[PDB]
Amino acid sequence: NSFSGYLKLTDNVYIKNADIVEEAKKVKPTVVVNAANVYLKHGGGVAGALNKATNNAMQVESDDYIATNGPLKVGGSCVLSGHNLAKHCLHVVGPNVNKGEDIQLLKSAYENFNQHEVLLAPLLSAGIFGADPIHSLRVCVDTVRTNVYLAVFDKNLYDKLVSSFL
Repeated sequence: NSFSGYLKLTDNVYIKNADIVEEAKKVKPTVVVNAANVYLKHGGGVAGALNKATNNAMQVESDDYIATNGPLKVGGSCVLSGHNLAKHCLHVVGPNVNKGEDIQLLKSAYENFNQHEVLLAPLLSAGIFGADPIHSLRVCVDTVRTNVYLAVFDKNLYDKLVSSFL
């Protein structure tokens, strides 16, 4: 495939210092993962960046989804269009530690990845969701069995994740 420049961490987990939006635009993967909230309100972080890259089409689609189906659960997911970024977008809700949500739900969140053969993804519950990115990477490695290409925007965090990996 057309994923280039990744470091192999395990048989099935790869990592790169990259902007997920730029990666998606270049590769046009089958599935890109969004770091969603339960309301699919794509205001900030990865979600805000992905939505902006779709010219707000992702938000319009998401609002229709919520109006029909109601909010997601923490740990849950839905598959919507990938618009100009991918064939599909897997919107996955990791726990937000800043809201007091149970970090154990991070494992449930990553289990959604196992329904897809190849994914381009961020680290769940990192960034504005408040969890430790080292822990998120560990849960990813221990949970996901399909092929996952992780994009980490911050170079200092990328270097720390690689150099502390075990």
